[PDB]
Amino acid sequence: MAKTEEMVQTEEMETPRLSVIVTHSNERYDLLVTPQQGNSEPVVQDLAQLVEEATGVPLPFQKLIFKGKSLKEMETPLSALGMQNGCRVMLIGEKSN
Repeated sequence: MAKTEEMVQTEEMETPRLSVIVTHSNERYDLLVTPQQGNSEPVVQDLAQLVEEATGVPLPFQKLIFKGKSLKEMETPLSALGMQNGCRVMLIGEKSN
C-alpha cells in the first residue's frame, strides 16, 4: 500500500540507499537510515536520528513516533528500526530552527 519494497532512495557508505520520511505536522525532511548496522536494520540511534537530523534538532525537542518506535539514543530493537528504505519517522513537538 505504501513504502516497503524499496531500499534504494538515499545512499551512503553502509546504507543500502535508505531514505526515511521525517515529518512534523506535515513539515517533511528526507533523512537517511543510520549506517554501520547492517544497512537493512538501522541502529537504535536511527529512529531518533532521522527525526533529529531532519531539522538538526536535539532529541528532547522532538517526540519521534514512527515504526512503532520512539526516539531515544538506544530505544527499540534494530531489526525493527525501519528495515525498508529508511522507513518513516515523525516527530510531534518541535523541529526547532
